[PDB]
Amino acid sequence: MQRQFTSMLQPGVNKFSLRMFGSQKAVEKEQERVKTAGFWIIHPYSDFRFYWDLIMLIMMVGNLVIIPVGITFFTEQTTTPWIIFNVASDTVFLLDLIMNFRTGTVNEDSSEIILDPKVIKMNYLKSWFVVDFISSIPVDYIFLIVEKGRALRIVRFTKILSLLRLLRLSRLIRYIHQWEEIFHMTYDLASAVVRIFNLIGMMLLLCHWDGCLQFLVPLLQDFPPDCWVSLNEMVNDSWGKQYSYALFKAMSHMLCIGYGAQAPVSMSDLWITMLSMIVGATCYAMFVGHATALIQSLDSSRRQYQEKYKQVEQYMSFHKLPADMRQKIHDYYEHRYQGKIFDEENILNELNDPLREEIVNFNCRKLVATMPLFANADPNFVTAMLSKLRFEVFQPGDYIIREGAVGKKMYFIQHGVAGVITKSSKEMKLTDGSYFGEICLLTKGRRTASVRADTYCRLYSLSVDNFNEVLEEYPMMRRAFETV
Amino acid sequence: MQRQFTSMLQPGVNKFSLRMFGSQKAVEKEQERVKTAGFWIIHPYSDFRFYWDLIMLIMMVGNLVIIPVGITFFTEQTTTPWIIFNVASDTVFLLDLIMNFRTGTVNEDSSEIILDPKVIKMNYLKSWFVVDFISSIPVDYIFLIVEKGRALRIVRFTKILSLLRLLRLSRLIRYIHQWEEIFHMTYDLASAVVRIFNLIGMMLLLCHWDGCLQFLVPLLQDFPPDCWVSLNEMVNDSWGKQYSYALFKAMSHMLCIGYGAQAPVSMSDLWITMLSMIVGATCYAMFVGHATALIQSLDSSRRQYQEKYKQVEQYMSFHKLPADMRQKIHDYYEHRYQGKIFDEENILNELNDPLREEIVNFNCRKLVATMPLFANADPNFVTAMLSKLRFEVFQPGDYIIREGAVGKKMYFIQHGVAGVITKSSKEMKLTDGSYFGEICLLTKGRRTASVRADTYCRLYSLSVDNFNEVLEEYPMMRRAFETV
Amino acid sequence: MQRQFTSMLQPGVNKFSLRMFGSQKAVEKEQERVKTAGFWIIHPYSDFRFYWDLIMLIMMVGNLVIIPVGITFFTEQTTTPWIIFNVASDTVFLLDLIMNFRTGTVNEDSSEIILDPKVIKMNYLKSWFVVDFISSIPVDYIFLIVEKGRALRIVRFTKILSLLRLLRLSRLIRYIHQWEEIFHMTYDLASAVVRIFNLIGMMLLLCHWDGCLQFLVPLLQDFPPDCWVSLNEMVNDSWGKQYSYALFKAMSHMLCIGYGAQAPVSMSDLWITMLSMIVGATCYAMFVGHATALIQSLDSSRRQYQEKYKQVEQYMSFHKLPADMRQKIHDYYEHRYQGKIFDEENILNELNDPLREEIVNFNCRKLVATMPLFANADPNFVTAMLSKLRFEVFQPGDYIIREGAVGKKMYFIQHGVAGVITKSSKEMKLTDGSYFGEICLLTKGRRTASVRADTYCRLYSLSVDNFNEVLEEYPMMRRAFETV
Amino acid sequence: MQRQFTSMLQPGVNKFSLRMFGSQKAVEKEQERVKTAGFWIIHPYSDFRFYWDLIMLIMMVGNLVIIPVGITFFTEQTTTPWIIFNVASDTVFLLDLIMNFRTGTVNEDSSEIILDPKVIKMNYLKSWFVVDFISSIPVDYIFLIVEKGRALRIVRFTKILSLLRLLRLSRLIRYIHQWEEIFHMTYDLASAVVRIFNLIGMMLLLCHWDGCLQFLVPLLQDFPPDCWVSLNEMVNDSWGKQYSYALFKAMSHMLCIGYGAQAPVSMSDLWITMLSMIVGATCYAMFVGHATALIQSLDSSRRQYQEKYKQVEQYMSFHKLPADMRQKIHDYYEHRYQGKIFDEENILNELNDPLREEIVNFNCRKLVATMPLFANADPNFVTAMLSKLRFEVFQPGDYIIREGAVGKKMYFIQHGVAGVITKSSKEMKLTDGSYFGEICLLTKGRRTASVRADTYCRLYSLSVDNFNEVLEEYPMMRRAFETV
Repeated sequence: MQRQFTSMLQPGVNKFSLRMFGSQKAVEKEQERVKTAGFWIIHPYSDFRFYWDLIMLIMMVGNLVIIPVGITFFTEQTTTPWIIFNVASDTVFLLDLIMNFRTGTVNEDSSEIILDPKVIKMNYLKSWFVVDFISSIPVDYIFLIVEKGRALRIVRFTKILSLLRLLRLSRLIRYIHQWEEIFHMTYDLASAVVRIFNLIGMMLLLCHWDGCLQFLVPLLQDFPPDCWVSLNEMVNDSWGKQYSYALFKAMSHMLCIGYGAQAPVSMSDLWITMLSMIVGATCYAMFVGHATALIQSLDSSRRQYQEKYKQVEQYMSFHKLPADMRQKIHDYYEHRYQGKIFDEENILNELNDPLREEIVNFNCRKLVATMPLFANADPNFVTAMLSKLRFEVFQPGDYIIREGAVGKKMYFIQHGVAGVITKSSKEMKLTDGSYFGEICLLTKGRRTASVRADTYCRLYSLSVDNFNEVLEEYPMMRRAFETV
Repeated sequence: MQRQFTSMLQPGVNKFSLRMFGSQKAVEKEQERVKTAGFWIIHPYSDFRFYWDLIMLIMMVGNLVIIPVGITFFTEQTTTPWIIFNVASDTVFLLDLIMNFRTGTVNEDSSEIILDPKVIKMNYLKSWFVVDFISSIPVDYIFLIVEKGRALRIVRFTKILSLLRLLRLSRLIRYIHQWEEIFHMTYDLASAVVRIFNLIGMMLLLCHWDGCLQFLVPLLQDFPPDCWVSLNEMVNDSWGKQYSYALFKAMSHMLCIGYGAQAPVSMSDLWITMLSMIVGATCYAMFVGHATALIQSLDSSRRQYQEKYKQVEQYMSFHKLPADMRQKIHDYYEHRYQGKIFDEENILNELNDPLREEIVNFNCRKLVATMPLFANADPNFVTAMLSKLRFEVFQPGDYIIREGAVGKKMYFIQHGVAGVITKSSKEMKLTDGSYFGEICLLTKGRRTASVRADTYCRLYSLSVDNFNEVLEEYPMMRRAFETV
Repeated sequence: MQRQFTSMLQPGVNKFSLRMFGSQKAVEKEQERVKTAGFWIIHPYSDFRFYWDLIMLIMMVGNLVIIPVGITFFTEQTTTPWIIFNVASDTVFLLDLIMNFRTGTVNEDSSEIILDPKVIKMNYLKSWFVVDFISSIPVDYIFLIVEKGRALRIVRFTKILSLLRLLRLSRLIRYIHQWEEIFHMTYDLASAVVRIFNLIGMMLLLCHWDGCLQFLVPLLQDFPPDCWVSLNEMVNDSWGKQYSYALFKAMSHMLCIGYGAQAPVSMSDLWITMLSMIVGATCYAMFVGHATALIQSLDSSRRQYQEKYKQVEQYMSFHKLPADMRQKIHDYYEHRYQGKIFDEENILNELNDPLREEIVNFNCRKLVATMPLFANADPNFVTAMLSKLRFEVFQPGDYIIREGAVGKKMYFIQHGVAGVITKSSKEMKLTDGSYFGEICLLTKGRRTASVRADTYCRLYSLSVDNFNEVLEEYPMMRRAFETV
Repeated sequence: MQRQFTSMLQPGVNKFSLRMFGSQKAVEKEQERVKTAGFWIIHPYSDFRFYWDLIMLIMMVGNLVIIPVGITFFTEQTTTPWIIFNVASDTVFLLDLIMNFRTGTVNEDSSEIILDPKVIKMNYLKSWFVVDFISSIPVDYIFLIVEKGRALRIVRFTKILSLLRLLRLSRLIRYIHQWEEIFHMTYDLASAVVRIFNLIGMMLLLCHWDGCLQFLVPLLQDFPPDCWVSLNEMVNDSWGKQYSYALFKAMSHMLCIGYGAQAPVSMSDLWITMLSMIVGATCYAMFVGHATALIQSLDSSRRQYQEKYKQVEQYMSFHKLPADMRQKIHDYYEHRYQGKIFDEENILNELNDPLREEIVNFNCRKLVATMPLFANADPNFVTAMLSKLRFEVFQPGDYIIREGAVGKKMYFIQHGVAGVITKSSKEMKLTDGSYFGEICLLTKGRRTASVRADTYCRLYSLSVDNFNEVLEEYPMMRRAFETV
């Protein structure tokens, strides 16, 4: 039906498109744009473009594996079950050429799909059409039709012409990069994990193509007595035995290992070996690079924590701090950050208000709801108050509050025991969920009892500067607390 | 005794657990949670889980080394001293299967142990039970009992079935990663040093397994005349000579070196060689990646210092500063930072108050205690004052204070000689521990003598803005200094 | 003509020079400086220096490829068509020696061209003249003229003397680094892409030189029976067959692959092999390093985004946030940043005012021009206002404004639907380009209706603190809005 | 003389020591500390310790190269010219053992030299004395004296005992790391360049030791017919031919290349080959890691600039900015930063006042000295003023000032032409060194003429907020400018 047929060629309302265009109305604006052409635009983000590129990737990985092998290890590439594969697949890759004249293009420099037919055709014919046409049209069977209008020379030249189909790797690279830019925008794949699998796919393909080339150059020379295929006496081995050996040569030049049974004798086998070493050791260097980037991404937060701590050790050693105090600072960072690197002030500034308020109310509303100041207060005021709490960790023996010091802030216990070392009583061990220093906010005096950490206290603290900064926003609660 | 027996299965009060749950009361809350099941939960952080996984790791590293070798290089894996090892160890790995149906699970996405028996069993049977059961139960001896209900075919198939025990590597990977996540939370091991030793352990194991596989595939084919074992004439060498050669092949494919005495002749030896090259050169790329991450972590602070300084050189060169002044800025950074990278303002903001106050009193109380302003003052006031000191380094010939300039700050000497170049006297060389500019805080006038660095002075400075900011916090001392 | 001839030797008015000196008048000041010498200065940035170094690079890459080969694989380097190349090229490299005595020098430590003839000559004769003179003057043909004033010993020693021409690689390294420092300042090439192509060029050259050396040391020994050239029976193969094999040896020692057909027999072939392995595996390690740096530069922004997000996951897990809220924070970062890392506050502070104002007016003037407050206002006021807008993203179900809350800021919709959930009406779905909370700026009251995100809203927000901060700058508009 | 003899053992007054202790008085305090012991302390930073470790490093690199070779490739290590080297060198390494009982120790955890004799002896005997004593005392000649109190077994065992001298590598590692920690604190060597040369030195040594070991294990077995030395028929080749081959084996296992002429036949040669591959490929992985760290340090500032710019491209693409404006922002960053990364605000905050003032007066005093406001003002006031200048770059066509806009800041031209596009006159092209907007500071009105960039202006700007902030510091100049 024509409505569903047109619907496939437009950018759909889906998790990607509503994130790329930012609203379902901006998606509809782009659909209403695509409706300008006489079906002569399919959008780069359309379901048609997706499923077409998906069947093109499985078509093209299959074809870029099968074509090197059928051109290299098989006689009679003019046979019915082989020309049926090549005419069918070159039809699919010619439909794909026609589709790219009507396919838009994602202009990264303007963040817009070009999406107009004369602009798409003129940019495409200037960008990639020559490699796409050469790799699309059956130039090998065209040359057989011209030559039928010498047999060993025709079978030589048609094998080189048939490897112009390998320029489908330009489309494989392109359609993979387009669909991976789209899939990062859909699934947040780790960059180095996408990149290592691009390169593992490229290594396997270039290793496979070198594996074919290592036999093809012997074959195009009619297996001279000084090439490895003749020296290994395997010019008449099965296509699979030959391919396995030829691949093993290429793979040994790739993965940095060796040769076949001998160093190359003939100058063409020697130069194809050097090319395959250059391509191979380039791939393996590129793969050690991607493996390194993968590894450095996978522990990146732990690596950044230990880099940050090493700057604490550099601070400690610059100031020549005693080993007893350096151990105290180490044990502080171990309890304050738990080996995790973040900036709370940075991250909370990157969030919206509702999401700060949800994070803050999950962390701190359980601590504050026990306090008689806040158990009876308005939910909007308490939500504004909890955002002013500063998290503090006190190691055992640290005085959180000292008797006779000015009451600049008051505290709440998330975890640990804090002993109220009062001037005329036994030490009341305030356990997790307790609160203290509360007379600082109401009375503006010096503290009436010291409070010291009896374990590694994890505290939330409320400065009287920040308390008053929030009470200026809620004068109804200010007049209420002023009653007591 | 039942109390001690139950006590092992709960999360203990230890350096890890009191840091993971954050308080001894939150540990007790988790112990009181674990008491819900009828012994049918042991906690993922329990001493039982630890010592069970510890004896499982030494059991499993031993077993994953011994099983490949006994299946590959030995005849008669049905013999008494071999079935005793396999029935005993498969009992231990079946107790371990049963233990995982009652073992909780650390849910990283919620930072909670799942710790309920129907939730643990349903998540486990959906996650890992198939690989754990196949690797637990003696499928090789089960197949011998079924087959006893052809001998060369049975001895072929039972060796492949017996390598289903190698799926204990899933448990080895898991129990190592669990105990290393726990040990980072206990000992702060360097991330890349833990990771390099995971991979060195994995390389040795995969090299050992490839070493076995390289002989096993020849053996399962009954040593055909075109495999390396037959070509090396070593089908009847000792198990140790065979293992050493087979390992050397695998290790040469791993560490990027070569083959045995020849490139592979038979297609199965050729493909097991290609598999071992792919696995091997993958491992070595992963190991160059981890070696690089280890190296970049080990000098990370020096690397970050020289990156920061290179931005000072980029600033100097952007501004086209004279080489004489660039050398002056270099010698300044050399004395100001001593090649150490830190941010004092960032690090002091990450600490608690008691730990800032201890660091500050260690650095600066020796400098300030000589001053007549502070030798007679209250310890709380001086501790508040010392935090306002800013560290400054003056190179020789730098005027710290100029005669007739406004007295915006006053100084204390940590190190170096600063000459008071007075307008009517000889230059009094103020040595380390001296102080100057002190009339700025009391008198609010322009300076009565210039002071210039005669060496690389390291100074602490007290702005009169920050002095007054601290005196507003201690009006009793403000009225006292106002007396003189 | 003398004016055009002098004009080539001065720093031109071009995209590089007007950026290096910063103005066409500072370029003219440097041209007027260069006019001090009697043509005895050509400037390091001059068109003469450029085109001279350009023809010197193509001369020198050609010569450093051709000289090793003609000295190694050819007899009779005293022949007419070979001495014509060497006398012509050594003339060009002697003109280049003379040009460097009159060429200035870019002093990186002062960001100034030294550009005075006695200072240039005295610095050059102290820096590089010995390597440049030895590589310039035909020391090989000088020695033949002295020796004509024994033939196998003369043909030995003249080949070693002729490889003193390979010290032109010092000039190749220098002129490449000078022109790449200039080209970074002209085209912003990716650092690692310039560096990888330096090293690929250096690898190809050192592989080529090792390839020559591997044959040259056999040749200088008159091909002893224990060197690879004699063992391969190829002392009489064509120069191209020999070069291809000798290169293949060197390339296999470089790219970590193997040897020739045998491990080296004679001690000189063995030590040249060890030298070529040390040089080769040094190059390949340097190339894996540059490949890694290239890869880590190419995905650097995605890598930095996933590092930043992993710190959000570390924050979430430190605070033990529920998996439901962690997913909410993930979906927030996905819509707030779209996988892109930047700091808007940092980047806008790095720009000038006109460029902030152009970026801000492109982003926000389409959103504000619908509002009745701003459709009728002055372009300078609106441009000042739009800079105070803060971008906020609200996930579906997030209340942007709550009824009865204080109106601290008002909003504009870039994208998404926000429902006005009014206390006495149906939910008016405000679509993209709408605005709400507008009574907050005029009336200073609590909000009269709640507004909640019905999709992922992308909003611009205007705090009443920042609105009043901008209206203090435009009192004419302040008195106008005070009318309504 | 006893004063000079004692003087060598104390920490001298030198560029390192005056930077490590921070003052010549703190150096004297450490010298006065060292005077506590009865010559039984030499300080870890002393000239004696330096020159002793310097002659120990050249002694020890020589010895750790010569001992493997003399034990491996030479008969009769009991001969006069060999026992003279070993008794002399083992005397030097026994004096060094005695020196370490009186040598202090740099405690990195407290940044103090331990420098007391019972504390030094007790820490040393617990830390390194066992490896130092075993490697110091002639255990090989002790065993010959005991055995003289069987000849092939004695010559076997004495070679293994003599390689206990190779535990001098513990001292080589230690004394290199101590002197490189001291030399970073003296010369600011690039971290990765020091580290790559540690590892190149370690690779050469381990390659040399493997090269010896590869022959030594054959020799200790009396050259069995299945080891490479016997298969290569070279048990009677010269020591140099054997060493060159044995080294080549080890070096090929190190640099990832191959074997000797064959894969190993005997199980001991096979296992020494596997050990040498494990050690070798570990070294090469460690060396690719250090090469990568060296490369990533060498372009680190350019890499950081292109990372920062890529965040500007991520900002531009997140905001979907037009390609015309993205090019404008690119050309802005190219002129604003010139491809150089720094933070001016960060770097100027890290400096002292005199060095900020020197940098600022070099940059800006030439620009301000033309202005009639500042040509007649006091040097202290102008130096305070120039620090308030903010550098701004305006691209051509950018309006710096607009007619009728409020005069919030005034400008000075460092470079470029800015046209005063006056409302009633021809465009006065203000060239480099001019100033404009000057009526903003005196008159507080809207601008009387627009000023637009006619080239890429580089400007210094003075906000009237910052002008008034500086004039509050100099009321004498405030009352003077108030006269006009």
